Amino acid sequence: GQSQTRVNINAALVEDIINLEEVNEEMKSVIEALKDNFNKTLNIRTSPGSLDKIAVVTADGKLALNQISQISMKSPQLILVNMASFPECTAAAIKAIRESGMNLNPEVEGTLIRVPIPQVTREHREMLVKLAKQNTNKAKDSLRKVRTNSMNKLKKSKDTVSEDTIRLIEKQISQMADDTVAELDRHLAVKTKELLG
RNA sequence: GCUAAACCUAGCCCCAAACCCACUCCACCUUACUACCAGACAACCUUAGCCAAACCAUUUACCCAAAUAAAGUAUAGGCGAUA
RNA sequence: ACCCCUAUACCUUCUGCAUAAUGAAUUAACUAGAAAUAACUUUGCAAGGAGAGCCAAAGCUAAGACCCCCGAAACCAGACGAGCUACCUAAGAACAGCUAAAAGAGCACACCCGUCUAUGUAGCAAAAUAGUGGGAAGAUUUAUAGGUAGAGGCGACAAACCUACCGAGCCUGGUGAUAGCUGGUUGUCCAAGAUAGAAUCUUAGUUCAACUUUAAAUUUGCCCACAGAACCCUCUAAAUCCCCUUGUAAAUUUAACUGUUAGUCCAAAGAGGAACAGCUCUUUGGACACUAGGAAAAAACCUUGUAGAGAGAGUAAAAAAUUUAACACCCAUAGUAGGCCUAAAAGCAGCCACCAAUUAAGAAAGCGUUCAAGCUCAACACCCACUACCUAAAAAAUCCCAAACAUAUAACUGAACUCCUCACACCCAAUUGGACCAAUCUAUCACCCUAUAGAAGAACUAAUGUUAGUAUAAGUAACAUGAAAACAUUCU
RNA sequence: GCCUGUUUACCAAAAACAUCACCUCUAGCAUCACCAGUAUUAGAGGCACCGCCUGCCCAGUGACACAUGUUUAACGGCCGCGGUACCCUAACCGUGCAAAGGUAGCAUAAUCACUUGUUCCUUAAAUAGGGACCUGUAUGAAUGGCUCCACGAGGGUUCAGCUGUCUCUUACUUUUAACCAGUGAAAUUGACCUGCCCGUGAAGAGGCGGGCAUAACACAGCAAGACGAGAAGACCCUAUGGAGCU
RNA sequence: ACCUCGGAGCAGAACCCAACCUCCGAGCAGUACAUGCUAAGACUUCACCAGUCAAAGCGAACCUCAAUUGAUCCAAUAACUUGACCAACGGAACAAGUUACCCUAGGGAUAACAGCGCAAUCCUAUUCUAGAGUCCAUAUCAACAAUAGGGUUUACGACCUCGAUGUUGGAUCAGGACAUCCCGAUGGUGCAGCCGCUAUUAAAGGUUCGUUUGUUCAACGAUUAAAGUCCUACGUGAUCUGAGUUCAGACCGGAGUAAUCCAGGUCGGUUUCUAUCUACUUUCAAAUUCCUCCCUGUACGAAAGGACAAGAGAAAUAAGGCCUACUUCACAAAGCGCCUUCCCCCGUAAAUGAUAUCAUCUCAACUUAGUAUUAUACCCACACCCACCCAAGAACAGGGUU
Ligand SMILES: *O=P([O])([O])[C][P@@]([O])(OP([O])(=O)O[C][C]1O[C](N2[C]=NC3=C2N=C([N])[N]C3=O)[C]([O])[C]1[O])=O*
Ligand SMILES: [Mg+2]
Ligand SMILES: [Mg+2]
Ligand SMILES: [Mg+2]
Ligand SMILES: [Mg+2]
Ligand SMILES: [Mg+2]
Ligand SMILES: [Mg+2]
Ligand SMILES: [Mg+2]
Ligand SMILES: [Mg+2]
Ligand SMILES: [Mg+2]
Ligand SMILES: [Mg+2]
Ligand SMILES: [Mg+2]
Ligand SMILES: [Mg+2]
Ligand SMILES: [Mg+2]
Ligand SMILES: [Mg+2]
Ligand SMILES: [Mg+2]
Ligand SMILES: [Mg+2]
Ligand SMILES: [Mg+2]
Ligand SMILES: [Mg+2]
Ligand SMILES: [Mg+2]
Ligand SMILES: [Mg+2]
Ligand SMILES: [Mg+2]
Ligand SMILES: [Mg+2]
Ligand SMILES: [Mg+2]
Ligand SMILES: [Mg+2]
Ligand SMILES: [Mg+2]
Ligand SMILES: [Mg+2]
Ligand SMILES: [Mg+2]
Ligand SMILES: [Mg+2]
Ligand SMILES: [Mg+2]
Ligand SMILES: [Mg+2]
Ligand SMILES: [Mg+2]
Ligand SMILES: [Mg+2]
Ligand SMILES: [Mg+2]
Ligand SMILES: [Mg+2]
Ligand SMILES: [Mg+2]
Ligand SMILES: [Mg+2]
Ligand SMILES: [Mg+2]
Ligand SMILES: [Mg+2]
Ligand SMILES: [Mg+2]
Ligand SMILES: [Mg+2]
Ligand SMILES: [Mg+2]
Ligand SMILES: [Mg+2]
Ligand SMILES: [Mg+2]
Ligand SMILES: [Mg+2]
Ligand SMILES: [Mg+2]
Ligand SMILES: [Mg+2]
Ligand SMILES: [Mg+2]
Ligand SMILES: [Mg+2]
Ligand SMILES: [Mg+2]
Ligand SMILES: [Mg+2]
Ligand SMILES: [Mg+2]
Ligand SMILES: [Mg+2]
Ligand SMILES: [Mg+2]
Ligand SMILES: [Mg+2]
Ligand SMILES: [Mg+2]
Ligand SMILES: [Mg+2]
Ligand SMILES: [Mg+2]
Ligand SMILES: [Mg+2]
Ligand SMILES: [Mg+2]
Ligand SMILES: [Mg+2]
Ligand SMILES: [Mg+2]
Ligand SMILES: [Mg+2]
Ligand SMILES: [Mg+2]
Ligand SMILES: [Mg+2]
Ligand SMILES: [Mg+2]
Ligand SMILES: [Mg+2]
Repeated sequence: GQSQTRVNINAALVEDIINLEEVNEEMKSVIEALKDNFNKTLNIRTSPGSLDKIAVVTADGKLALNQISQISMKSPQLILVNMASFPECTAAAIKAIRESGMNLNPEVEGTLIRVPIPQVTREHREMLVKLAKQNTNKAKDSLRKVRTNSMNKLKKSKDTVSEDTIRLIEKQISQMADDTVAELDRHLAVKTKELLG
């Protein structure tokens, strides 16, 4: 039982058209985005700051949840969503809040929408683990999109150069993507262990 | 000592000289070796290519009037291999 | 006879083969250097030679001597093929039984095909057998005859079939096609004999250079001493060129040719790489592809070269030495719980200061304390071994690897090197030069097998070479005949 | 893949080829084919019954018209950047290019890779299988797109049934096999009087170096080695060597 | 990527010298028109072709630069002269792509698998004490560095092999190394006990069954004392499989006008050998491991929790045998059935005592744990042999025939 690695390339002939630092910076940006989604949304407490998700289609186009109205703080077991007496907006927010990933249990009675959430020591933790897994899958999808963009750029820049250099660059991009996948899996496992601990 | 080994002579080759052959009886172009019946149609045509030019694309002696010489000369030829 | 000491079969391709790189079971027979211009030698004649033609400022004529074999996929021309198979034409034949819904329907025989498995693989068979399968009244199968043929035929397109091997059939002919590629290239002995590169549809080849070989003319050839061979920045080496003597004996030029020109290791100066490789590329030198001795067997490391017999001798190179860590005994009272800073920080959290009491102890060098307290060390008192040659070792896979020996005087052993008696041409790849030579025929001799000359189908340990004989595998794989009997018959 | 059927005789029977259905193009015609036929016909083709459909383009090529044209069920093609409100998307706007900018449908597929895409069912365990989502940045409509009746020696998954496939093999018969009697091959063979360990060597030794072992000889098995035998590697490279095809 | 020419370094002081070695440049330009004609002697890019300098002489006034370039034939012209990025630049007058339908002659001169050389990469062991570990370098880890060892992996070289070294996994059989996963025995601990961490010694024995992917790798389920690493031509295909991976058919996406192709996916796709030589074909035997009860609910703690040691009993695997029960079966052979199975192993822990009058376990002389063995069980009768039988057996051999 013994693992194995590879090597790494760094020269100017590659930088003459494709910079290997831009893909690393984009991967680090995706890492930071996932870390922000983990440490900003739902951790242990609901928090009024976790309502920054995505809304449904309103007048052809999806918007946010906090930029439309405002979220105030009153009691630790109630989240009042005061708005501006708009008809379709309340129903849109109720529909966009209901199948999120965390069980909000909303009670709408006209304008004031309260979100009371107690504390569950098992089901809520499992729902949070599932939401973190969905966020990790979204980060993986974004990483795959970045990988496809980089591969399209490398395919656009390969006709006037040898095939060995293109193969080495493809192998290095695959190694970077594998390292990013390993880091995403490590973060997901740490978050799951913290939630189920 | 067994298997074995050995033989000369049938014939053949290259020339000279000289021009050379073919129904005993019957059968033999239809399914040849078939004795015996009505659409008769009928042949005349530049060789090519391998190969050499170190590839290959024009090109490359072979052609049927005795010898020797002129002479491998005049000539021809991606004026080149070569003729 | 064996036992004892020595010894890594041959050819070919290679830098290098015992290589586990190729070829070969053996025997007999057969099977591979054909020729010109120009040069050399020997005659003849001679400013002329020649038996017309042609050459000629010593030439002309004659003779001798000299340039291999087998092997492709391919191309073209003309014949021969549809008795197998692809399709078509003519006139035929076959399809039990059941359910039949009516049917390019269902189960299922005969028949056609061949999904899967197993046996077989020089087998029964150059495509089978046994089981299991699809179709089986149709776009079915099949008996006979005919037709479409290769720059093509045919094709429900598999680039499928066209007489067992069709990306283009087979036979004959051009054809002894060609091949820079592989393999082979047959008597004895002797001598000389290792190459800077350039060009190239060219790096698997060739030409010219370089080396080598033969035959000639001529005189200088090599080693070398004073002198000498710009510079500039920082250094600037081992060295190199020219070169009188001197030891030497070779060098230059002319004529005619082949062959080498796909190389390795070591020492040194370098470049690339990893200041890696039995790694790649230059330069200087050496060795090998040539004998022998040594380092275990070993190409390139050391000694050594010119050839034989000897049951003589002196020698060259030639045997690896190291074994390692001890350490001190004793005594610690005090201004003072030095000041600052710190809740506290007392010799030892952080700084400034580091004075000073007793014959001796630093305003504290290591710990230790939350702060203190306790442990030492630096200092007397006390005797005083040395109080230190610094450090500098490790494990892989079948089984360690000659046996051993610390103590009778430095010498001995050890080659194809050298000497000794004798005779001496008698140990390199490709290539070149030379002296001989068996069989055969012819001219003349010879007459129990030879001689002088001319000639050539003129020599086989080797080409998965051809034919024939016999071995090894091997007396091996494999192959047979149902039983009794009166040999009338009977039984399974 | 609609079905029956057809094919690589001798390693591939299939999802491949054909097939009824649909569509495009060509042709106004007499004696040897097509045809002793005449535009509801004949030939050259694509696709593949049926059911719903088959979106846009003649810029280029080709074809037809020679009136700059007509033709895509002809060859073929169906966009790019930025501003876009707390999140992936965005209705929207600005802008360039074009012939048009992928329409309906379906969808991680037999569909480059990322890919074990995400999720539910199935198993104790599911990179296997089935149902849902679409960044399919290389899906998509006679290069036909999508459902469906029947069928398939086509390719995958699976409930129940019990079968030596297995846990774990055992017994019996025949063939085979060993001996006896008869006949009697083939590949292979440099010569061999043909051992083991370590090391060396053209780098993997029965033949070399150092040790060990060692009377001769039949017969039956096994396959670790002889870099084992058949086929001058079929993979890689060279040849101013061939051939097929476009 | 490059193909021709020039300058510098490698190449330091006559000449020369390569590299897919390191840097610059060139395919021109500018001024006179004697940039006229002839002619000794020389240099020469290692050949040749080309290229370079030039005394004197006839005439006439009183050349810069470094490369700056192109042979023959042929064509234009009355002539003198002229004509190519013939740049593949010593230059064919004019010719591309694909072949997995492929063929031939060769090459280990040259690749893919193996072996071999190296160790860039990888792994491991020691040295210094930064820094973690509350203080505390060394219970444990280890930053920058240093010294060595190994040849699992990825690469490098092309040294044997292309007149063929069969290639990945899996099955059977395993041999070996220890750098030890478990069973044995010790030192230390940030060791109160159970679990643990680290180090030394120890290779006699063992190291599971299943789902998915063809997998070796990898994820998961249930276990176990453990489900160890590595080598053996990434062990073993003349013992077996071909699941993928190395053809000919075909489909999808893409590239290409097309043939055709993809280190893209998928369905299908012939595994031939009668053993000549070496080696071998019962070594006759001295097995391991888990679990249950007692101790004990004790030692230990504050409680939870919780041991060693001694003893007893049951098992599992492995080896060697057997047919009385059961079972396949039946005057036999077998397991699913039954019986038996016995010695250690050395790293340290301690007395006396010098070198060094203390002390000190001793590569000081010496004394203990400390050596199981100089182990015992099998088997060991030289010839009656036609023939018959046999629990003996291929033939042979062996036993009985009273
Ligand atoms: O409240 P509690 O949680 O139950 C503590 P408790 O019950 O302790 P107790 O009395 O149950 O004791 C526990 C064990 O102690 C044993 N014991 C008591 N007396 C004696 C023993 N054991 C002896 N060996 N010897 C005695 O004399 C009991 O057996 C029990 O098991 O108070
Ligand atoms: Mg030719
Ligand atoms: Mg030639
Ligand atoms: Mg040798
Ligand atoms: Mg050869
Ligand atoms: Mg060689
Ligand atoms: Mg040999
Ligand atoms: Mg060879
Ligand atoms: Mg042979
Ligand atoms: Mg016929
Ligand atoms: Mg029918
Ligand atoms: Mg039927
Ligand atoms: Mg047909
Ligand atoms: Mg086809
Ligand atoms: Mg020839
Ligand atoms: Mg000589
Ligand atoms: Mg060549
Ligand atoms: Mg070398
Ligand atoms: Mg104190
Ligand atoms: Mg001597
Ligand atoms: Mg001598
Ligand atoms: Mg002859
Ligand atoms: Mg002869
Ligand atoms: Mg002979
Ligand atoms: Mg042979
Ligand atoms: Mg022969
Ligand atoms: Mg017999
Ligand atoms: Mg035999
Ligand atoms: Mg037999
Ligand atoms: Mg019979
Ligand atoms: Mg079908
Ligand atoms: Mg077939
Ligand atoms: Mg057929
Ligand atoms: Mg078949
Ligand atoms: Mg079809
Ligand atoms: Mg359309
Ligand atoms: Mg895909
Ligand atoms: Mg399965
Ligand atoms: Mg069918
Ligand atoms: Mg060896
Ligand atoms: Mg041998
Ligand atoms: Mg072989
Ligand atoms: Mg060959
Ligand atoms: Mg060439
Ligand atoms: Mg050619
Ligand atoms: Mg040709
Ligand atoms: Mg042809
Ligand atoms: Mg010269
Ligand atoms: Mg002058
Ligand atoms: Mg050229
Ligand atoms: Mg050139
Ligand atoms: Mg194909
Ligand atoms: Mg094909
Ligand atoms: Mg070949
Ligand atoms: Mg080689
Ligand atoms: Mg290798
Ligand atoms: Mg610290
Ligand atoms: Mg080399
Ligand atoms: Mg080979
Ligand atoms: Mg061989
Ligand atoms: Mg150990
Ligand atoms: Mg293997
Ligand atoms: Mg084998
Ligand atoms: Mg099949
Ligand atoms: Mg086999
Ligand atoms: Mg042998
Ligand atoms: Mg208790």
